[PDB]
Amino acid sequence: KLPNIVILATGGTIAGSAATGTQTTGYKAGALGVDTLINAVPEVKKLANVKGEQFSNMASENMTGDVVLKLSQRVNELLARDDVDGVVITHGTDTVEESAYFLHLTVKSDKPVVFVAAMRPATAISADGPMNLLEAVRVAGDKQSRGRGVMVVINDRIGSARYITKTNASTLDTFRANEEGYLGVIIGNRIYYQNRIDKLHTTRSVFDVRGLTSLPKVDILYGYQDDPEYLYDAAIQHGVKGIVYAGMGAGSVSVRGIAGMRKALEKGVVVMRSTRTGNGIVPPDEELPGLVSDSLNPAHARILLMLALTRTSDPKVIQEYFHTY
Amino acid sequence: KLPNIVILATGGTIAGSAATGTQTTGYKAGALGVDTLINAVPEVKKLANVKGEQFSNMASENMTGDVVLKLSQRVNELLARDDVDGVVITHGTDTVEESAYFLHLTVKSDKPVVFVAAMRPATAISADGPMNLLEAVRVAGDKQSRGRGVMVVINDRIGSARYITKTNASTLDTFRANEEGYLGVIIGNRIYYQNRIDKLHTTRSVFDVRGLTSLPKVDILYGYQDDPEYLYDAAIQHGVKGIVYAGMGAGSVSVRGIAGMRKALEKGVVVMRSTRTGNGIVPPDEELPGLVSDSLNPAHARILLMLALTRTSDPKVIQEYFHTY
Amino acid sequence: KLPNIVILATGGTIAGSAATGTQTTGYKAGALGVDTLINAVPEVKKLANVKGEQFSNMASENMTGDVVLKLSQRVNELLARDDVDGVVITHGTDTVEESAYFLHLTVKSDKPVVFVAAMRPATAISADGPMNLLEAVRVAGDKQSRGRGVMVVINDRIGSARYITKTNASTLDTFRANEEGYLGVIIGNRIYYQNRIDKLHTTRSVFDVRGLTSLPKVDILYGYQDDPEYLYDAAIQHGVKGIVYAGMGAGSVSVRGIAGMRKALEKGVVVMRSTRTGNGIVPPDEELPGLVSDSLNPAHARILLMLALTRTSDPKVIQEYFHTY
Amino acid sequence: KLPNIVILATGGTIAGSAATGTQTTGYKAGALGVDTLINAVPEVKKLANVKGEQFSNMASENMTGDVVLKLSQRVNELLARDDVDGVVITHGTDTVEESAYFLHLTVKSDKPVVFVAAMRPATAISADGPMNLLEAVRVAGDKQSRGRGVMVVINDRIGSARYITKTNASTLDTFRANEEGYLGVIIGNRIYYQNRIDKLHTTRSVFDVRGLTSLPKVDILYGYQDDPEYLYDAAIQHGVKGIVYAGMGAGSVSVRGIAGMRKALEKGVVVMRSTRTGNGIVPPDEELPGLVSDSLNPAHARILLMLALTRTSDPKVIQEYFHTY
Repeated sequence: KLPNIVILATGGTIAGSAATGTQTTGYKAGALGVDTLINAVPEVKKLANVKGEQFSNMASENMTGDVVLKLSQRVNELLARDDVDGVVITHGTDTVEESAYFLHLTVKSDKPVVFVAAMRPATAISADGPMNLLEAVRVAGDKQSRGRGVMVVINDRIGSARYITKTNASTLDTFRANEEGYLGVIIGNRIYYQNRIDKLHTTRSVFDVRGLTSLPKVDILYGYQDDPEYLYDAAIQHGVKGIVYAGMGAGSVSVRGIAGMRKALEKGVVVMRSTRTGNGIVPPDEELPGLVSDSLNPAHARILLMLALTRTSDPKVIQEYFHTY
Repeated sequence: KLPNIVILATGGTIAGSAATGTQTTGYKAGALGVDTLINAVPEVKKLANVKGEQFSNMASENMTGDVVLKLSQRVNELLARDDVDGVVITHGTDTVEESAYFLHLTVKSDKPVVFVAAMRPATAISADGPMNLLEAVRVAGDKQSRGRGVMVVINDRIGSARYITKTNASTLDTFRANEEGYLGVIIGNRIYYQNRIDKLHTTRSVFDVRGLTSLPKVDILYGYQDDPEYLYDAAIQHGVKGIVYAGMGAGSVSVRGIAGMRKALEKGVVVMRSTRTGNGIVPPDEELPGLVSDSLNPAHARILLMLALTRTSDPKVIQEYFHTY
Repeated sequence: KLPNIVILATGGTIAGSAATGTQTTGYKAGALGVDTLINAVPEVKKLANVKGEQFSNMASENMTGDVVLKLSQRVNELLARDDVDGVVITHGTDTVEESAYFLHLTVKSDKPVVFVAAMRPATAISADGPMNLLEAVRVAGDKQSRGRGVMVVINDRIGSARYITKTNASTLDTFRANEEGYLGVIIGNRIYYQNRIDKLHTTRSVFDVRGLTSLPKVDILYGYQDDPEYLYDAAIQHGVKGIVYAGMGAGSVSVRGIAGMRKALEKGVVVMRSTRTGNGIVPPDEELPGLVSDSLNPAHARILLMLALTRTSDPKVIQEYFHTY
Repeated sequence: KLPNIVILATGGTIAGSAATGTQTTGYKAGALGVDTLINAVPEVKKLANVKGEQFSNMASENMTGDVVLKLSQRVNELLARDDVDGVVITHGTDTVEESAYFLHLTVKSDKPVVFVAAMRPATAISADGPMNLLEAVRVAGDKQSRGRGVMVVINDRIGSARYITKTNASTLDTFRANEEGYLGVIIGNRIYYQNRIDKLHTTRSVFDVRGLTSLPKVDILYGYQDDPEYLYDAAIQHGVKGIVYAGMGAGSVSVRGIAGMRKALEKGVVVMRSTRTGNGIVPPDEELPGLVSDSLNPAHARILLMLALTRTSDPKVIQEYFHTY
């Protein structure tokens, strides 16, 4: 009795095409339909009773929070059904970490939710998408995969949505969680589970988004030498509810950034200090403005802050979410 | 006879002094004088005849291009002297990669220039700065260190300014070049040189800023889901000469970012597409606006773009610099 | 109020003294007593009521299974007391992964057991041992630390005994688990727990060795081009019960190694195929002789095989241990 | 007008075949002929005028020094011809680091020598070998690739034979040089050169192995708790000329290992202390027996020690080879 798996397609390079097999840059993402992906790796049909559903077909640099919200709602609907055992979501690599972390916080099920992506288009020589998709279906259909939070499967690895990130612009092995590792790996058609994330997610999460149609506006500002105050002013003037700061080092702030953050706080904007570095802990520091992002990178911090702002604007409550989610 | 090494101090956590040995976060960077750093490691007198000079005493999140330019000019003056064999620059960790890469491009000497920094303040239990400084003096004084480009020495490693970056907010081992490795290591009081960088630098660089007192203004804008067009408008309106884009994946651009970039281009602003990921190549793509950053991360790309704009506004010339520096 | 923590000292570089602060590669491991370690970082007394006990004082390349057996027995006796909340074990770095994984399998308590070590001797400039010890006491005394399996704390990281390994001969940051990450990190005097290991250990382990005064003999043989049959013959002749093979790639075997493994199997030895590579899965392959090590590296595989052989010689039972511990 | 490249085939998983696309473990390495590999990627004919030559067809765990000698001799012959611009050598992954380093030391040419391999067989879903082979031909035919030492090309990366190693049993991204990085990368059909290795190789090497048909015998012994003296005795009795020790930590030796090494030294065996850890420097230590391996891992140390012994048994000369090659 095969597991029943929905393959929910959103686009991405995994569905991308170019004229020739040697073109691995500058191709069209989000060009092929979900059934074409399935039928390119028909071994998936040995692992599961699969059903393709075309949710969207875009390059992931164009994925937007209002669309991710709809995606989360659709996945929750699917997983409430007795005839669905898990869902695989085909997505672009550029922003999978954002979409996956959003669903990690908002899907109220222990059934597997497995994002899958590809760094080479479907037409490329040695395209990675076929094996990635096979692995993702294997993970989604395995009873041992339940209760693990949302996963991102690619290049034989299983990453937690909370930790995994695209670390390299262009390589197949780009998805890594340097300090936290992988939840598991898939080698020789077998899953090896290594870790369970020690954070709240899915069925233990407070972030209910049923019925919503919009999310709080959050922008991300970079930290660097000579960083300007005017970008703070511009964000404030355009109505942001939060600013995530991709800070120098451990969320450190220049005199110009401090002035911009104090203006934001005066206007009721929540300021969250993360890091541009790529990894590690931004620790509390009562001498600096704003909250701190724990080990969340800027992209992830923005997603959690948007969701936090659906429930509260209390900085103490938001800070505790950042230490527990 | 021993080498003659100038220790040119700019501040940083290496010169920071907290109230207790356990405080490693929330201390004051840039408090101790250069001679106090030297006198904490009097072993240095066995490696070199050292002289301290106090250039500045600031936390590196406050280092600015106008000041970095002065630092480069002062180092050029020092290295023009026959009685100086190399220079060690004590600096904060947060923006050492920016200052070091600027000097890498503008120092007109083959004599060693070694930036050194610390992740723990000088007061801390197991502070790293004492050993880092001893290692940096050993590197700067070794004849085999000549002609290597500017170096960053910390935690037993020798990094090229072009590749090294602070990858972790808070750990001792934060400086890494994941794809390019270290130029060398220092183990057991001995230097092991591994690589020479295959890029132009120092005495083979066209960038000369000895007749300047400031650099062209360049800002950095992040890429993420829902990234706003208005931050492009704000940069344009505040007189930027260049914009570096810390892009999704391989410099990929949303419909909003493309509209922003096209406005910038129409105003004569140079747009340079880098990556937020942390590593790897942004490849050319004629269907997208702007130039591409090769393997330069956003912080490094901004430094090179500022220097490029002192010489040309021809995008073909600038693009070639980004492939060769 | 404060937790009661026993510091059980075995030796190591953390207890080493050299003649100068620059000696980092020629000093003596296992020279200072436990109260000298404690009184050198007296800040531990603010985290715990600490009591030092001198178990041994040796360099860890000389640690032996018979002594590890006694260490495990003593830790079990300490943790059986109601007045002991946790134990920190000071140990050498070279074989901490072996001792720690043994206790991970044999300690019948959920109270924390934290191994700590140092890469520089106690006399070194920027010695790492003081901070590592302070961190280890913090981890051992935190209620959140219970039930995590045995831990190795060093360089601000908390590694599981099952995954952590010494990856570099000589650096402070040598302990890593590349594919599995860290259980947690210690930054700014705060613990950040990231993962729980998804394997059996401690109170859920079958490997009780209380009462033993000896262990099964298990040797490790390397795989390489031209590897010889005669080392298998020698091991058999000297009474091994098991051989761990540090194999080429995924436990792959030359014609000579296969001949040696077949002789061992003929002579009643259990053969376990691991990998020399450093990481990853050795998958089943029924066209090759012997068992497979899953993601256990050679040093860890030897420990598990030795303990397995106190309970069984059944290959199916042993193979399932390797997939679950 | 195109470069002339010989594809010299030796076997490996790149030439492997299985009965289904999902079998990625347990397959037959060295099953397919070189022209089958070429014909799978006729795109190569746009990069180069290629000619296949079948040297051998074996799994690389079975590659032996006598055969590597013949490989080096053949490559030297090919590169002496005006009508050969470079050579691509198809090889198994398990021991490519050994064969490649041997040729790095013995091929007296600046023309590119590029080893290529695959982690999945040619029949696998998302097999890596087609793109790896195209990339290797691109590298071998580019003028910019001359004088770089022997290279290993796989997974978009260009590794030096002296630094690259198989770090994972089973993943596509297994070849890494953690401390030294890659010489270059291949992205979007373009080569990005990053580093030149700062070591002696190829045209500057003293290791002349013309007329030789065999090499001095060198075995590798592991270091671990309870390591036995009798394996040294066995190696001595079997006539080894060298022993490479894959030591605990920084080549550290137990009381038993010391006794074994002193027996070996008394019989005129050269003892070379490397590390089992995976990375880094084994520093000199006059209180321990034998020589030290610098940053060479055990597999590379054995290759260099064998070749060293074709010139001398003087331990000070051999030590200097280990610091310079």
